[PDB]
Amino acid sequence: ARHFVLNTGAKIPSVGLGTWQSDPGVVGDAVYTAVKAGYRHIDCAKVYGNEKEIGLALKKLFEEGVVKREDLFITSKLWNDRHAPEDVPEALNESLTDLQLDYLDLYLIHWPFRVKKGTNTSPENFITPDIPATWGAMEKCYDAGKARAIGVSNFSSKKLGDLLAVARVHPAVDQVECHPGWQQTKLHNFCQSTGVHLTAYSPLGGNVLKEPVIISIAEKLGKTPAQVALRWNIQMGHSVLPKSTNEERIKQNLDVYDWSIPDDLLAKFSEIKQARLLRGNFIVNPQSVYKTHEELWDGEL
Amino acid sequence: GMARHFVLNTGAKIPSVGLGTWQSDPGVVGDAVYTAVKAGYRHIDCAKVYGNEKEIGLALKKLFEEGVVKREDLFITSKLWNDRHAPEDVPEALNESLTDLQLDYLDLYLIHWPFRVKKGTNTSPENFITPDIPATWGAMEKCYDAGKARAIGVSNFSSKKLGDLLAVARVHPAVDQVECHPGWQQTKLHNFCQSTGVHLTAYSPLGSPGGNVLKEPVIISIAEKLGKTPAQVALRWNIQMGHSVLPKSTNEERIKQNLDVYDWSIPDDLLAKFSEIKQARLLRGNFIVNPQSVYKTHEELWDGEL
Ligand SMILES: [Co+2]
Repeated sequence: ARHFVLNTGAKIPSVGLGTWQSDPGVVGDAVYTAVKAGYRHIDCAKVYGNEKEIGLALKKLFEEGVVKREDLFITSKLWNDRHAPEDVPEALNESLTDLQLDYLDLYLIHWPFRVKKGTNTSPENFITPDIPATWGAMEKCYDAGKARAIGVSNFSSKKLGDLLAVARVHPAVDQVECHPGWQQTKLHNFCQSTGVHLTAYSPLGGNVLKEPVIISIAEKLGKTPAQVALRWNIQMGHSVLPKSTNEERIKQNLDVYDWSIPDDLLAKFSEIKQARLLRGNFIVNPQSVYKTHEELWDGEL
Repeated sequence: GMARHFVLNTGAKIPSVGLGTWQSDPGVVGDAVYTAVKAGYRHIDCAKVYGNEKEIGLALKKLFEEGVVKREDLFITSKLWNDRHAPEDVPEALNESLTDLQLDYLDLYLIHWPFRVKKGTNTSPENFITPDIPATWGAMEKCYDAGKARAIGVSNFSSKKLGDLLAVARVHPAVDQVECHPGWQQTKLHNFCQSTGVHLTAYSPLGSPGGNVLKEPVIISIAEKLGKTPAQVALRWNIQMGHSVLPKSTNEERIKQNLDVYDWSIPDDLLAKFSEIKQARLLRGNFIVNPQSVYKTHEELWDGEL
């Protein structure tokens, strides 16, 4: 245990560093610290604006010889305003330019949601998605070698299946919120049935680490609650993207490999009440194709 | 060419008109197969459940021996019946079909229904076994890998069930063969098949006279205006929508008329009038809707396409 195998044959390291929009230098320093600590997987997104900063940190690691390019798994994501087929490869080339990379290991449709190119999330900018057309352009990016794998994020079982039905190249990954407070059992089983890998974002939830079931298991096994929450996801077969900028916790978040949650304690995760934390309010709207949260998540709520 | 063939997702060509076979009395179907191929049919559609594959195989042997046609010129389909869905039973059923047809390969092999009973039993509740379509499909895929079925597909699958299978399959179903005719136009599944690259073969393309599709006023009027028979109009409609058709005609003259569906067309204004024909599914699947079936309602079987 340290990798999962994608439907392309490629290995995805089971722990990656989740990134987000932060003050200058914060994410670049975290990426450097994480890779030095042993991380081999960095998850990015163009909408965070910080790909240039991450690219400088990767360049620093390469130049110091900490790792080589082929040692790392680098993900980024296509934002909602670049869904038009002609815009997809251009957006990927911008992410590659900023990361100073020749290819991504994984490129994801960030949301099943579309706005006009160059506009913000506001109802005058909403365009009905055409996921098959966007995917056809993702496939060309994959065929061209610019993305070793292509996938999606925030896709329900239903929307993932709708895409699998029309695709030539199967989505390799569905990256979704997943943690002991939102265990995604339906989508997990569906991903197993289709060979799609589930990557858990927000794997630490932060009330989730306060759950008595997690604190108790942590005490019994001599691990932190975060390590228990991360290990739970890995034992379910999911990669995880903990976000942290503290060197000590970055290193602890990696120690999730050589110990296991025993069956008796694993059973207790069914006692944790379930709630989706990132509900997607920003794209649920009377003028959105998703007028309710149930429409966006297809009942997975 | 001008829709004389359609291209499957395997790249193989399927002739757009084939002879639909059925369960008859000895000799009938073999004669029709011989007569159809002599008249120009290049596509013969069979099913093991009808028990007549040996008779069809003798007609094909006679066609090959007389030099009317070679094996490579014909597109031959058969189907896996509901009692052979167990993965061990799938290749054995295909080999029985091949043995009876006296063929080394089928051009197309279909799951006949999304439904399963114990091997060798009839459709009664005591014999039902919950389907495992992905597992059955996995065994179909092995037959495909081995070249015994050059294409594999399904029959009587709703858009939802076809989509559910497409999402797990390594080899995509090449065909969904369904009832489709002017009285049951299958617009939802037609659109879905286009979206997924699955070919739609229309069975009962004349509405099964042996009905009333051929007596619809819209069809009669279009037929008069185009100088063709109501049957030719019905068949041309399906072909113009991009579907193959499997008429069951045994009469030699109607068999030959069924091939005259290519050098003329239905104009855009008359095509629009097909919307006026009342819609009703004729093969409703009553035999597998049951309190003990996975399909408690007809709506569950057809996923709303009713
Ligand atoms: Co596929």
